[PDB]
Amino acid sequence: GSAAEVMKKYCSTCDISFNYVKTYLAHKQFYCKNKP
Ligand SMILES: [Zn+2]
Repeated sequence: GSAAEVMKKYCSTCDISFNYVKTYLAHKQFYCKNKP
């Protein structure tokens, strides 16, 4: 068994998911609340 576990469509820090990858992109861009 490989310990891959993929999930590039869910911002754990925000606690949300996005079916569309484009959403996750635009999210981490300037939509995410991951302020410095
Ligand atoms: Zn986020």
